[PDB]
Amino acid sequence: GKKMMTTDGNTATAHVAYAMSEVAAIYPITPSSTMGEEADDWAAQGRKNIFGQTLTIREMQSEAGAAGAVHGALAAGALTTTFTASQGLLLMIPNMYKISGELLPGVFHVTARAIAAHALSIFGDHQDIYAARQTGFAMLASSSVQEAHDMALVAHLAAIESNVPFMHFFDGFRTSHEIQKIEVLDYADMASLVNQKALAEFRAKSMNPEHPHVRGTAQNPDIYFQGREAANPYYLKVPGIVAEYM
Amino acid sequence: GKKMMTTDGNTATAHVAYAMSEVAAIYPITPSSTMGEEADDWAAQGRKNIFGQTLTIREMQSEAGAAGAVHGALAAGALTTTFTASQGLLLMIPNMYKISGELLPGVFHVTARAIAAHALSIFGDHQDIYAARQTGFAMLASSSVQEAHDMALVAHLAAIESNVPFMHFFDGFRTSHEIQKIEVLDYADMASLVNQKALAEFRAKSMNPEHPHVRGTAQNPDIYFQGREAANPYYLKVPGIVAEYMQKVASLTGRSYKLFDYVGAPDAERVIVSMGSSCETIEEVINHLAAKGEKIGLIKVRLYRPFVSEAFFAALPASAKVITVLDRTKEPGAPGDPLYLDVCSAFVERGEAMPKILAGRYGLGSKEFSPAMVKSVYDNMSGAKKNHFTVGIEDDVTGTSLPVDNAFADTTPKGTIQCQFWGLGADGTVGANKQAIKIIGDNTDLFAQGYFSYDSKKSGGITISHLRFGEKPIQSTYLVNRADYVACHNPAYVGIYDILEGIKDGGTFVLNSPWSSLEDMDKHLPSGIKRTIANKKLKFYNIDAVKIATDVGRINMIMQTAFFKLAGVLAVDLLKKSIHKAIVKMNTDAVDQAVTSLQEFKYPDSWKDANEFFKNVVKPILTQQGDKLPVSAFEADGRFPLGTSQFEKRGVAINVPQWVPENCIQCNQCAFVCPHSAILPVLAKEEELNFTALEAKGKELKGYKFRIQINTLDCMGCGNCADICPPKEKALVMQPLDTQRDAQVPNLEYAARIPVKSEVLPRDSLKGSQFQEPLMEFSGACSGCGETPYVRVITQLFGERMFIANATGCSSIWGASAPSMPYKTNRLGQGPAWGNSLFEDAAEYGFGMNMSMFARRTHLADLAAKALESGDVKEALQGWLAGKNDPIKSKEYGDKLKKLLAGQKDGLLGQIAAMSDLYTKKSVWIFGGDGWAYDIGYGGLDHVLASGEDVNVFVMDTEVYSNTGGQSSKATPTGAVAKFAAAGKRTGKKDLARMVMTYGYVYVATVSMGYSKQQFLKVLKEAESFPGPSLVIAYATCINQGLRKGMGKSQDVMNTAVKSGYWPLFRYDPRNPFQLDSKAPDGSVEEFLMAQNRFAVLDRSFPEDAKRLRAQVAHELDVRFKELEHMAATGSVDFGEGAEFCTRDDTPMMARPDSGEACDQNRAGTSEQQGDLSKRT
Amino acid sequence: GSVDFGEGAEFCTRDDTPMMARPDSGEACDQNRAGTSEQQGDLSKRT
Amino acid sequence: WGNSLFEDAAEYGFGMNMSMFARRTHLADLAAKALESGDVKEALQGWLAGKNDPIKSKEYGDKLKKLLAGQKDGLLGQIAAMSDLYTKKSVWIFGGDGWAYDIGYGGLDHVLASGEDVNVFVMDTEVYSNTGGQSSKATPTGAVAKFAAAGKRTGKKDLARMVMTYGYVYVATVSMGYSKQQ
Amino acid sequence: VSEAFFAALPASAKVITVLDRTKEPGAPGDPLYLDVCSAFVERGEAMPKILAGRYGLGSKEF
Ligand SMILES: Cc1ncc(C[n+]2csc(CCOP(=O)(O)OP(=O)(O)O)c2C)c(N)n1
Ligand SMILES: Cc1ncc(C[n+]2csc(CCOP(=O)(O)OP(=O)(O)O)c2C)c(N)n1
Ligand code: SF4
Ligand code: SF4
Ligand code: SF4
Ligand SMILES: [Ca+2]
Ligand SMILES: [Mg+2]
Ligand SMILES: [Mg+2]
Repeated sequence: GKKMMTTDGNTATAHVAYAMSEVAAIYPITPSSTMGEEADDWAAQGRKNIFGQTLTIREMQSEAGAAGAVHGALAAGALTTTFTASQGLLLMIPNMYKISGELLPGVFHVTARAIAAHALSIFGDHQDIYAARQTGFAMLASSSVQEAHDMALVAHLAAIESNVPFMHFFDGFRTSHEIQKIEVLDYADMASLVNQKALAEFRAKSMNPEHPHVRGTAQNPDIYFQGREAANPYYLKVPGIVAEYM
Repeated sequence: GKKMMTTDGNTATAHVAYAMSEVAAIYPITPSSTMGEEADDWAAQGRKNIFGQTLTIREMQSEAGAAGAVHGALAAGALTTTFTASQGLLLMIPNMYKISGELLPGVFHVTARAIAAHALSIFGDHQDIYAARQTGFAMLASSSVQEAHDMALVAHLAAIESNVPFMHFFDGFRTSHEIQKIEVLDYADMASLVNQKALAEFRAKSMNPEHPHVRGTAQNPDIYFQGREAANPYYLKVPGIVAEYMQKVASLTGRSYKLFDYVGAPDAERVIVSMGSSCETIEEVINHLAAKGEKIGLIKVRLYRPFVSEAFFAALPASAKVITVLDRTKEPGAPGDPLYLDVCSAFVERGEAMPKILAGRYGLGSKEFSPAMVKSVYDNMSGAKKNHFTVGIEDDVTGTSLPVDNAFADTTPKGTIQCQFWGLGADGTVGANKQAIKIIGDNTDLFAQGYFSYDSKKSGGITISHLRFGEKPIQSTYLVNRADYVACHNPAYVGIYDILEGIKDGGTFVLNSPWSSLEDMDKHLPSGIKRTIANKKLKFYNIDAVKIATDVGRINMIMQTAFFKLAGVLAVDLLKKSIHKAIVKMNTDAVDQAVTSLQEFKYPDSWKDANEFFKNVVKPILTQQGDKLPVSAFEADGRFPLGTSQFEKRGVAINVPQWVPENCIQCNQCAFVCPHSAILPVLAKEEELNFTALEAKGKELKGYKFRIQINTLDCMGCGNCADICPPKEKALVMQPLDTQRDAQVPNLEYAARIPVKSEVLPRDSLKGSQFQEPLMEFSGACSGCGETPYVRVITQLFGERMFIANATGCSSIWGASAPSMPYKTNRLGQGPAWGNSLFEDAAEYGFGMNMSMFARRTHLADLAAKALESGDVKEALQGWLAGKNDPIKSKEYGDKLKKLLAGQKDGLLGQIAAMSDLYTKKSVWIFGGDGWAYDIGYGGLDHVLASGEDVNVFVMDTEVYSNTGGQSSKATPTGAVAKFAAAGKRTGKKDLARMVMTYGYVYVATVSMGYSKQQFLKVLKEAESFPGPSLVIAYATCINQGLRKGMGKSQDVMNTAVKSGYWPLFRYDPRNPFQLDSKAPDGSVEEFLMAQNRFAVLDRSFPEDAKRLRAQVAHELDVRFKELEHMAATGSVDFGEGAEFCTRDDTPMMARPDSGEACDQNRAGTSEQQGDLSKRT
Repeated sequence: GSVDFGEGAEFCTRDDTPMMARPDSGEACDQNRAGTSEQQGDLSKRT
Repeated sequence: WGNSLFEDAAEYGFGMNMSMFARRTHLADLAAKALESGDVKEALQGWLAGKNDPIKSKEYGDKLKKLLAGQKDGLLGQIAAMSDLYTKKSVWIFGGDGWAYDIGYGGLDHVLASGEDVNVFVMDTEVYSNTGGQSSKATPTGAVAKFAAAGKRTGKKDLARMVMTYGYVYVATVSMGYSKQQ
Repeated sequence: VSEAFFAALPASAKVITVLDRTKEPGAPGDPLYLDVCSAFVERGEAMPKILAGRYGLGSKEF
C-alpha cells in the first residue's frame, strides 16, 4: 500500500500510531507536541484507524497524567499510545514501571530530548531514553524518517503480540523535524499485520466487571519476589516477536 | 563524643542529618517517614544542629515537592537534607538531575524500598536506588545501624566539601527498623569535622539579589554540550573527598571504612560483591566457613557512584578466580543488573585477566537472605557454576533458582541468645521487647539486636519479634530461625501457626494458656506441638498470665518477667526499677506472682508417641508460610482473584453482638453501618427455612420471614451496630465470643445459602439497599474503620458494573493486601473491577478507564449501526443503541443481544457478539483518601474532574494520612495535632469541595453516614446519574482520630460532626443549582473536638494555644457555613489561519510543517498606525 | 512544642501494620475489639 | 533569578523562603548573642526589632555593614560574614497559565496554603503560549486552540476563586491595560 | 540480545567504539557501552578493544 509523502519524523510516526491505536493521552512537550497535535487534527477531521474508528485523543494536566491515563486505557482493554520527550519521560517512568509490571501492551513514541541538568534544553540526545532502561519497556530506535515509520509499525505490532509495552524513540530535532520524502503503507496493509488472536486475548484479560480481578495489590516479604519473577517468559519471547515482525 | 544508644536505622540516620542540616523538606513515605517525624519531633522540642539552631522542617504535597524545596533551599544557600523511599525517589529523580547539574551539595537519605511493578510493596530492595544512578548524585551505602550513622556523617561532610549532592541509602525494614545498640558521636565532635572554607564558599555562590546570577537558562545546540562537560572536575574530586572523610571520621569513632571493603580470606578464590545489609549476613557466614578452612570472602561496596575501579581493585584479592555480584533488583531484559554491569566494566577497562563473573538476584521485597542462601551462593561458585540466578525463591517459570539447603547450623557467633516472641497485635509484646532491649542495653555490656515482623491485618494481626543478645556484635541481619527461647503470647496461635518451627534442642518454650493442667493441655495442645515438645526434650513452661493480671487488678509485665527470668541473658532488679521509673504496686505484684508462677510442666512421655485457590495459596500465605510458594502459583501480571476474604474466618473480636429478635424494628441500619459486613439481613420464605426469624413488615415484605444473622467469626467487635440500634431496649447486645460462636457459626453457614431478595425494594432506599449483596466484605480495616461502610454501600448500589481506580492509602491496604481480597463476585459473577495504580495518579487511571470504555462502546455502536442494514436482532440492536446511555435499558437490551447472538462468531454479528462485556453501561469510580484528593493526586483529580467526562470520585476524607502513621494533610483542620503539626496545625482544611464547585459543571455533594443514611444514598444515585464529573466527600473516622469512647461511636461521632457544623452536608447540582441538606451549627463544636484525642492532647500540652485554636475553628466553621447559607438562599481548524498577524514565533518550540508562511510580525506597528504612516508619506 | 496525638488515649491510635511502626509504639492498648467503653461497662455490670 | 522545572517552580520558591527564614533566624540568634560597643548594640537591636520591615531592615543593615567593616573575629565577625541577609528579601514565583493551572498546580496550592510569606504572580495568557499554544485550563469556553479544534467546552480554571477559599491568602486580579494604579 | 549483536558483529573486528549521546556523571561508562561490555564479558571469547565516546549532546552537530 506504499504511497510517497514528504514529511518529518513526527508525521511519519503519528501516521502509524494513529493507524495502530484507538486511545491516546498526550501532554504537550517539545519536540513531541507535533505528533499529538496532528493526531488530534486527524481525529477532528475524521481519519480512521485500522479498526475503522477515529482515534480518541485526550490531553492531560501533565505527562504523569498522560502515563496514568495510558495505564488506565491499557488496563481497560484499549490499544493506547502516547508521545513523549525528556522531562515528560522522566515524569512518566514510575508509571512505566506499573505498565511493564502488569504486562500491558502500550507503545510510547519518544522524541529524544536533553534532560535539564545545568540548563533547560529542547534539543536532541538520549539522556531521557537511557533514564528509562529499568522500567521494563522494550526500546526500539529509528535512524531516519523512513525508519521512524517502519519502526513505529513494528513497535505497535510487537506490543500487541508480546504483551510487553514498547518505547519507540527517534532523535529529536534531527528526525522529528527533518523533512524527507518517504513511502508509507496504506492503513489496509498495516491492518493485516495485526495478530488478531493476541488482540482478542488482550481485550479478554483486561479490567472488566463481568470477569473481575484485583490488580495493584500490596504484597509483603513473603510473595513479592515470586510475583516479580513470574513475568520472565514474556520478556524471553519479545525479541523473537520483534524479529518476526521486522 | 561517643555515647551509646539503642536505636534503628531511622534514628541513627536522623541523628546525624539533624546535626548536619538546617533545612529539611520531607514527604511521608514508608519506611522513611520515621526520620522526618523524629526530626520534626526534635525541632519542636528544640534540639540544635551543629550550628546551634533548630532544624527547619517542612512538609510538602509530594516527594516531587520535597525535591523541589530541597533544590530551592540549596540554591538559596542553606544546608538541606531529605528522606526518601521508592516511589518518593522515582518522583524525585528529575529534580535530582537539576540538583547535580548545578553542583548543589544536598544529602538525600534513602531507605531502600521496592518499586511497585506487579504490586505495591513497602519492603526493601535496591530498585529505587538503582533507578537513580544517572542523576549524577554520589551514592553511599550502609550495611548496619552503626554504618548508617557513620555513612550519614560521611555523606554530609563530603557533600559540603565536594559540591556534589549525595544519596545515602540503607536497607528498608532491615536496617531502618532493626533495633541495635550503637555508639553515636556528640554533636560537638561532628561539628569539628566540617570544612568551614567550603561551607563559606557554598553560602557565597548561592542565589542572592546582592550578588545576582541567572541559573536555569535555556540553551541551544551551540553551547549545551560544553555546559554539560564543564562539571567534570567536581566529580573527579569527590571520591578522594569521601576517602579522606572516611579517615577523619574513623579517627573519631575508631571504625575504619573504605570505598570498597574486603572481609575474609586474603587468599580467597570465591568472592561475593554485595551492597547493603546483606553484606552483614554474608560476613557472618564467612566467619563460620573460615573456621573450616574455606577460602571465601566478600567485597562490600560503600561508594556506588562514582564507581572507582582503583578502590575496587585495591579491595579485590588477586587470587580471586570467580566473583558473584549480588543485586537486589530486577531489570527486565537488561543484560545484567547495575552492579554486575559496573564490575564487568571495571574488568573490561582493566584489560588484565578476567575472572568468572556471575550475577544473582536476592532479597527482592525484603525477601529473606539467610546464611543458608549465602552458603548456596558460595557452593554455586564452588562447582556447577550458574549465571543469572535468583537465590531465595523456588523458580519454576524460567529455572533461575539455586538449590538451598535449610539445614545450615548456627552461624551466629557463640555467646548469643535468640528469642522469638509471637504475639497478638496491641497486646504489648513489641513494646515490652523494646523496653527489654533498652533495659539490657543501658544496664549491660551486651549488644542487643531486635527485629519486628508485623502483619497486613490492622486489627487482630499477629506480631512476631526476633531478639538477639550477644557478647560479640550482632551481624545476623535476618529473621531468627533457630531460637534459644520461644514465647507464645496468644494460645489461639498454638493451632493456627507453627510456634516451634524455630525452636532448638532444649529451647525454653513459654506458653500463655488458661488451661494450666495436665489433662487440659492434653486436650488443647495439638498433637504436632506435643510431639515436638516431648521429642527434642524442651523446657515447656505454661502460665495463665490473664488470671494473674486479673487478680492483681494487660499481660505485658508477666511476659516480660518470664523473659527476664527464663531467657538466660541476665533482671528482676532491672525490671522492677524500670517499672518504678514509669499503679506501681500492682505492676510489681504482677512481677512477683509471675516469678512464683513459672514452673516446668512435667509433660507426658506418650507425647513423643502421640476455593481451591484458597487451599493452595491463600491458606499457606495467611499462616506466614508462603515463602514455600513457587513462582508457578502467581500470575505474571500480578492479578489476584476476588472473594478471598470469605474463607478467612478469623475470630479475633472479644465481644460479638447478639440479636434480640423481640426488640428488633427491622430497620436495616446495623447492616448499613457495619464496617466489616458481619451483619446479614436474611429475608426468606417460610418454606425455605435455633434460626429464629421474624415476620418481615411492609407490603413488599409480605410472605417473608425476616432475620438479622450475626457473622460471629467475621466480626471485629467494634459495636457500631449495637450503638446505632434504634430501640431503647437494644436488639443487639455485645456478648463474649466464646458464649455466642458455637450457636451462631452454623446459623451463618446455613444463612449463606438463602437467596438475596434484591427486586422487592429499590436499591436507592436504605432497607432495600441493604437487601442487596455486598461486594466488599471482610476488609483488613481497623475495627470500626469509618471508610469501609461507605465503599460497601457503594458496591451494594453499583458493584455489578463498576470500575474502581483506588488511590494509595488505607483504601488500597485493606482493599487488597495479598492474599486477602475483600471484594467479591455476586451470584452472576459480576464483581467490581478494582485496580490501584499509584498514589498520585488514581484519577488519571480512572479517566483512562473512562476513555477506553468510551472508545470501545463507540466502536460497538458503529458495528451495531453497520449491522442494522433478522428483525428481532434489528429491534434489539436499535433498542440498545438508543438507550446505551441508560444502565437499565442497556442492561436489558444487552441481555437480549447476548441471547440472540449466542455462538455468533462470523461477520459483523460475530464481531458484535465478541464484545459482550461492553453492553451494559459501566460506572468507573475513583476511591481515595484525603491525601490523594487533597495533596498529591490533586492535580490529576482536578483535571479529570474538570474535563467533563462521566467519572465519579469518592473521597474518604479522614482528615489525615491515615495509612502512613497519621501525618498532617491539607484536610487536617485548624488546631489539629498530627505528625508535622505537633503544636497544632495552623492552616485550615483544604476546601476541596468548594474548589471543585467553582467549575459549575461538576456534581458536588458532601455526605456523612452517621448523620443521615438517606442523604448518602440519594447522593450516590444522583452522582452516578449525572452525565458529567461528580465529586463526593465523605466524613470518615480513623483510629488515629483517637475517639475516646471508641470506634463504636463512629456513626455517633459522624452524626455529631454534622450537627455542630464542623462537617456540613450540601449538594451542588448543575442540572439554584446549590442546596444545603444540613441544618445550622448547634454550637456543640467544642464537645465534638474534645471528644477526639487529638484536641485532648492539644489541650494537655498547651491550653491557651488549644483554646485559641478551637475558637478559630468554631469561628471559621461558622463563617464557612455562613458562606454556604449565603449562596444557598437564592471538526478541525487552527486558530492561526486567515489572521492578519502571526500567531506563531520562529522559535523551534513553535515549529510545524504547516507553519512558515510569510506574515506580519508586529514589528512595523499596529494596522491603524501603519495606515496613518502610509497616508502621511 | 512537641506532643503526639497518641499519648494518654484509652484506645489505640496506631495499627500493627509495618506502615505504622515507630520505636515508641508497641505499648499495650485496647484495639476496639471488645466493643465501646459504654458497652464494655454494660457487659461488666450484667455479668 | 532561577528556573527549576515546569511543575516545581512553586516548591523551588518555597524552598528559597525556608532557606532565607533559617539563615535570618540564625542571624537573629547571633545578634541576640552579640548584644551581651554601644553603637553596634543600638544598630543590632534596631535591626532585630525591625527585620520584618524591608525599609527598617535596609537602614539598619546599612548601619551594621558600616560598623562591622573588616570584622572577621568572634560573634561580630560571624554577624558581618553574612551581610547579604540584612535586608528582608522578597521571593517571587513567576509562571504562566500552564504552570499555575495544570502541572505545577499542586505545588503552587501547597506553597500557597502553607502560610509562609511567598508571592506568586500568574501571567495568565489563557494558553500554553510557549509550546505552540495548546489548550490549558485557563483556555476559556468556546476558545479554539490545540486540542480544542472545535472550540473548548470547559470553562476557565477558576484558580483565583480556588485559592480564595483558604481565607489567609491575599488574592487580587490585575490588568495593566485597564488601570495601572490598581 | 547478544545473539543478534554478535551475529551483526564481524569476527575480524579488533577495536570497537560505542558512541553514546548521554552523560552520566561518575558512571564507569554510558549505558550502551556497559551493554556491549557485558555482552563481551558473558561471551567469554576474545575481547576486542572497546572504547566509549560522547557525541551530539543537546542536538550538537555530529
Ligand atoms: C508518591 C508517594 N508518596 C508517598 C507514598 C506513601 N503513602 C501511601 S498512602 C499515603 C497516605 C494516604 O493518604 P490519604 O489519601 O489521606 O489516605 P488514608 O488517610 O485514607 O489512608 C502515603 C503518604 C506513596 N505511596 N506514593
Ligand atoms: C513536565 C513538562 N511537561 C512539558 C513541558 C513543556 N513545556 C514547557 S513550557 C510549557 C507551557 C507553559 O505554559 P504556561 O504556564 O501557560 O506558559 P506561557 O503560556 O506563558 O508560556 C510546556 C508544556 C515541560 N517543560 N515540562
Ligand atoms: S439496627 Fe437493631 S432494630 Fe434495626 S434492623 Fe438491626 S437489630 Fe433490628
Ligand atoms: S458493627 Fe462492629 S461489632 Fe457490629 S458486627 Fe460489625 S464489626 Fe461486629
Ligand atoms: S482509615 Fe483509619 S480506621 Fe480505617 S483502616 Fe485506615 S487507619 Fe484503620
Ligand atoms: Ca457522573
Ligand atoms: Mg486520610
Ligand atoms: Mg500560557
